[PDB]
Amino acid sequence: IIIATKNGKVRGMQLTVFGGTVTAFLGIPYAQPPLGRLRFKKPQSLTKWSDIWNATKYANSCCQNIDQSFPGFHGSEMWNPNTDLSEDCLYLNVWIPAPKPKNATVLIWIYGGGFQTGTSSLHVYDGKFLARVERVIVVSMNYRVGALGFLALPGNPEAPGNMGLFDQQLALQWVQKNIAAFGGNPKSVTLFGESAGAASVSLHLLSPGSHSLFTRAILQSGSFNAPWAVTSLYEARNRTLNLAKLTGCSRENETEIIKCLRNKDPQEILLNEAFVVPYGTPLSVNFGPTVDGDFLTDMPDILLELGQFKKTQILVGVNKDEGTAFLVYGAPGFSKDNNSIITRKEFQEGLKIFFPGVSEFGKESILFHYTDWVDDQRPENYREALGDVVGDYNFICPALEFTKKFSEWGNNAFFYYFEHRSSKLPWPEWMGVMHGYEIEFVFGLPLERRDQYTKAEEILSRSIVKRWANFAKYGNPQETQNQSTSWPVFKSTEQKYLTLNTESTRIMTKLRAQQCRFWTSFFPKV
Ligand SMILES: *[C@@H]1O[C@H](CO[C@@H]2O[C@@H](C)[C@@H](O)[C@@H](O)[C@@H]2O)[C@@H](O[C@@H]2O[C@H](CO)[C@@H](O)[C@H](O)[C@H]2NC(C)=O)[C@H](O)[C@H]1NC(C)=O
Ligand SMILES: *[C@@H]1O[C@H](CO[C@@H]2O[C@@H](C)[C@@H](O)[C@@H](O)[C@@H]2O)[C@@H](O[C@@H]2O[C@H](CO)[C@@H](O)[C@H](O)[C@H]2NC(C)=O)[C@H](O)[C@H]1NC(C)=O
Ligand SMILES: CCCC[NH2+][C@@H](Cc1c[nH]c2ccccc12)C(=O)NCCC1CCCCCC1
Ligand SMILES: *[C@@H]1O[C@H](CO[C@@H]2O[C@@H](C)[C@@H](O)[C@@H](O)[C@@H]2O)[C@@H](O)[C@H](O)[C@H]1NC(C)=O
Ligand SMILES: *[C@@H]1O[C@H](CO)[C@@H](O)[C@H](O)[C@H]1NC(C)=O
Ligand SMILES: *[C@@H]1O[C@H](CO)[C@@H](O)[C@H](O)[C@H]1NC(C)=O
Ligand SMILES: *[C@@H]1O[C@H](CO)[C@@H](O)[C@H](O)[C@H]1NC(C)=O
Repeated sequence: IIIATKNGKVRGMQLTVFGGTVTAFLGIPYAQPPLGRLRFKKPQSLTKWSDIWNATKYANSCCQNIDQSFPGFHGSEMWNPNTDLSEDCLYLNVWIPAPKPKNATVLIWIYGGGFQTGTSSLHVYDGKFLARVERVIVVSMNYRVGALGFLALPGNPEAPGNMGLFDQQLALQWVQKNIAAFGGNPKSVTLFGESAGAASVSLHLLSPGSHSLFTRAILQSGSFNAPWAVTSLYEARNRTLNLAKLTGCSRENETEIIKCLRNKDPQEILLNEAFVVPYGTPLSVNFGPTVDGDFLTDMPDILLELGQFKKTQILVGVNKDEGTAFLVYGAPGFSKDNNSIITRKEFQEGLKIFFPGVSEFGKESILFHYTDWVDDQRPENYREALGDVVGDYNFICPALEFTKKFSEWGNNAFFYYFEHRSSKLPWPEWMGVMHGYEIEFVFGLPLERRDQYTKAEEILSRSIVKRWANFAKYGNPQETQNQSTSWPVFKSTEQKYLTLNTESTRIMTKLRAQQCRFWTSFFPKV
């Protein structure tokens, strides 16, 4: 119940899971609270305590704007913070099997949310099922988001950028120093994350400071080369300066700008985040990772291309309908409450929403490549084309290109295509297999028979959980016992991938080949 860590004792709590027990330590601090003069700085190391820290409830979530697009609606509100917001939010959680394991492999979760939102306490990130079923240790941390986590004046230690990535890194360090006391093996640590959390995982593969802090990596629906994931230094300074003007903090001393921003209340900073860009989209990442010369030593596309990254195994994948969720956050003619049949002209207006700074030629080229119909008279043609545009550009083609370029330097990579739509999905059926809705299967929520998933979903989640655990423990995402399809390595020539669904698991090749040639080779030119 009580574990001695290098900064003090912590008390956990026992949970009953599937006729067994899991010990949970919720809300262990891993850094000094980044308050006052510490706002916008890299996280500082923790000073010891002599009490017993009671880690028996989730801690505060980091300050963030909330999704208010659909009040009362579970599909959006399940992603909203479920603990108090506070700048005092640098805490982590640990789930361990009971009895205490001897040398357990460790899975560290990094949540997503566009680098502007998210928290480790969400129901769909509950690590107790993985600890119970696979006898791994699960760790998750809160990290700063939005301008409080990623505001940048590159070079200036008062606001250097990437602070939220250094939060993640300091939690990785905490696991290295402390997890053996919990029965974990610090030499067998796998990072996993989704969307911006997966982009974060991919940046830890690039950052020399993270290379000794983990073993292997899992990237669900994200990678740093996605178009939303990295902010240019030009964009970053324009956005910091715009925030200053919107808050009355414009100065000529850049350090004086930061000191003035340090006296604003968190809510004043949050209120102005959306407006630091002239044209926002549903995928806007107003404050995100930058090339800071510290966490990130060079433009990450260069590092990837030239093989400058941790050499290890990776597991990467995407969902069938990544793009559909974003359509109801601004595209005309779309609604979660009807079937969103749109016209050609609405499609064209939708491209303006999603590609505001793109030339007319660029937008025509998207239309040309996505509107060559198998049948001109299917009413859902344009609705489905816009979702695929958004998903292929923002998630699928960057994930495949990351996997290709990473595998070219000699490491085993495994790619999946998740195509099962949750029987409980609160969003409409036209949105299909949405962004974020593989997470509950990875965390084993359908293994709880009391919670209304189908039997086929229980079996799918059980197999995914085993494959993820075998990847973390052994570097190989096989399910070896139940006559399962073998998961081949992804190589840049054959490009084999595994489909995940309740019916038939299949080996396929060259996912989205035609679409990704457009996005990866042509579209970056316009
Ligand atoms: C870089 O920032 C300038 C300034 O942005 C404006 O002021 C901010 C405080 C915020 O309120 C933004 O929403 C404003 O747009 C941008 O310049 C503006 O650009 C728009 C359209 O491009 C134009 O209508 C405004 O008149 C411009 N305002 C000024 C003062 O020049 C600029 O577009 C931003 N982006 C880039 C890439 O430079
Ligand atoms: C699907 O709904 C959208 C959104 O309209 C809102 O939601 C509806 C469910 C209903 O409550 C409406 O009263 C709401 O306004 C519809 O888009 C609207 O379409 C009308 C006419 O084309 C137009 O007046 C609005 O500007 C549109 N809203 C936008 C673009 O945001 C859409 O027409 C509906 N589609 C179908 C097939 O029913
Ligand atoms: C301040 C509240 C949210 C801030 N607006 C953006 C920020 C953002 C969140 N995830 C992102 C991935 C890439 C780029 C940006 C983002 C936004 O929510 N888009 C819609 C997200 C949907 C939610 C409904 C169903 C779940 C799928 C994801
Ligand atoms: C830490 O917790 C100690 C014991 O708390 C026990 O567990 C919690 C969940 C409650 O059920 C409580 O009634 C139990 O006794 C306390 O004795 C101690 O004061 C706590 N420390 C602080 C700083 O609050
Ligand atoms: C855990 O395993 C590692 C190798 O992965 C080994 O070096 C270490 O000594 C082990 N610790 C134990 C068994 O306590
Ligand atoms: C103002 O800028 C100078 C460098 O131009 C810097 O040394 C100084 O610290 C800044 N002012 C304050 C109060 O920090
Ligand atoms: C393998 O199949 C059995 C049923 O024969 C099932 O109970 C078990 O959970 C399966 N294991 C995995 C890892 O899927």
